[PDB]
Amino acid sequence: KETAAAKFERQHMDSSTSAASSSNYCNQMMKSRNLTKDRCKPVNTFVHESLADVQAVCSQKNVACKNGQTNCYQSYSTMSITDCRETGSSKYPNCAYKTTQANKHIIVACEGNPYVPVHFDASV
Ligand SMILES: [Cl-]
Ligand SMILES: [Cl-]
Ligand SMILES: [Ir+4]
Ligand SMILES: [Ir+4]
Ligand SMILES: [Ir+4]
Ligand SMILES: [Ir+4]
Ligand SMILES: [Ir+4]
Ligand SMILES: [O]
Repeated sequence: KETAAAKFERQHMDSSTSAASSSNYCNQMMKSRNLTKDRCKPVNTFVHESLADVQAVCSQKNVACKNGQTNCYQSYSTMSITDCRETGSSKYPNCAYKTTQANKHIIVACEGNPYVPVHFDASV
């Protein structure tokens, strides 16, 4: 089975490029990272920072997760990200996305030993 931590890297980590280079990006990346398999996943975010920078967030600002748990962490600095958001006309299996680059703080849920990101909660 895929670990939660590896799933986070697959769904949210793209260190290779520093900033989007779009409008292709979300369409190819959602596809290539297996996020258009079961459904068109409506929203997803990719983080354009080193794995180490993102992992470090687990020891930064402790905040409440959206689901009411306490194991979420907000990055002290903003990070280069890309929000992928399905279009109104997107129909499975041909999943269509709008690519939006931004620099924002990320919020991630962390667990396990080692204590690493396992879910992307939000950006702010
Ligand atoms: Cl496996
Ligand atoms: Cl800010
Ligand atoms: Ir396995
Ligand atoms: Ir890619
Ligand atoms: Ir800020
Ligand atoms: Ir996710
Ligand atoms: Ir979880
Ligand atoms: O910030």
